[PDB]
Amino acid sequence: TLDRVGVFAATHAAVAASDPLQARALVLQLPGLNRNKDVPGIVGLLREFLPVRGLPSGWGFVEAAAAMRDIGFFLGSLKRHGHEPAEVVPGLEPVLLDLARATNLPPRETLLHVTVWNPTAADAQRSYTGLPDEAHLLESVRISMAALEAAIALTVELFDVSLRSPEFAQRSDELEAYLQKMVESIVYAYRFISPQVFYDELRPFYEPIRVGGQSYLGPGAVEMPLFVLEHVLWGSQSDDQTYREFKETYLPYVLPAYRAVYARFSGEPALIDRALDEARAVGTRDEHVRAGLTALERVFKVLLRFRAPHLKLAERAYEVAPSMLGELLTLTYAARSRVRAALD
Ligand code: HEM
Ligand SMILES: N[C@H](Cc1c[nH]c2ccccc12)C(=O)O
Repeated sequence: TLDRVGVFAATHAAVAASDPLQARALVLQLPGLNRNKDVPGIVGLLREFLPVRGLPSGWGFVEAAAAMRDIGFFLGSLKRHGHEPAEVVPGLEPVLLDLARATNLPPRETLLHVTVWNPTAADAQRSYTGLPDEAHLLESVRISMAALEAAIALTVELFDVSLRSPEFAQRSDELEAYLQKMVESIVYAYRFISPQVFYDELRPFYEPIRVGGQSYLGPGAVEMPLFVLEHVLWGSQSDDQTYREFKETYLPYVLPAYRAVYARFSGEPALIDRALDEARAVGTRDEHVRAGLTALERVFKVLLRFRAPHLKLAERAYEVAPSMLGELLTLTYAARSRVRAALD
């Protein structure tokens, strides 16, 4: 039904199938060492597969990203136990910088590496903790990542579609359907992840580390390129400084193609701004304008159906939540209100 997902899932699978360092059996031993708080052991295990003579010349994006995944779980782990990985693992930093170069991504593991680029099988899936709650956490992202990527494409396409065209309503309805996957992710996360286990056992693995003289944030669904989609959709011309800073903070962590989309739309009115302007010019007596606006409103509804429950999810875990969440929620409500005002 959501036919556009396939190509994105296939691209994810290529990295997930790659094991260029033959590290699968080794990384699977990491959870045990974490449980034992065995820092020398963790370093020792990493040094069993960490390249010491640079990267094999034949590697492309896929191998480099897969290598970063496998090294990456050791990064979050060492930091969890209170150590900067670059400080305790000799020769690690040059490898991380080389892998960053090869992938055009930060010099550590990101959400992509630990979720959609991470194989799904029990005898292959990499994990910090080996806990079922972590497996559920990763599953929650896998539910919606490909759909979100498809949704970014649909949003960019919709940008150039006239509100006067029947296509506007059709594409918006299609966009809504892909975004529904985000809602499904939160339902799954709320049902299957223990807040206590998340806060006490998982959260400590996602702390920032220092590489190349700056700090890089750990993996999180906050790195999902939803903020890029919404930049195009409603946020590009926002004067909200904190919101602007949020986007600029996470921009480095998303795929190069999405950083390019972000740049393309920064100096432009957002989709909503163009659509509402077109509606005032043409009038809502045009049925395609009415239907377009109504369909657009449903896109905002689904975004709110992700964002509101997510805030509850976050609050429950953190009661064992960051102000930015509430602030973004308020901005989203205001965006929807603009669409609703245009229909009155
Ligand atoms: C128990 C599970 C979860 C917890 C505790 C949690 C917590 C948080 C927190 C505290 C933030 C604010 C930024 C930060 O401090 O990192 C955030 C942001 C965010 N999270 Fe989650 N999260 C969870 C699950 C998820 C899931 C399953 C998804 C989607 C698959 C998701 C998507 C996002 C997105 C897109 C943001 C950026 C803000 C926004 O768009 O509203 N989170 N999360
Ligand atoms: N920081 C929150 C919660 C979180 C931390 N690590 C992961 C991994 C996968 C999904 C969510 C999270 C966030 O970014 O959503």
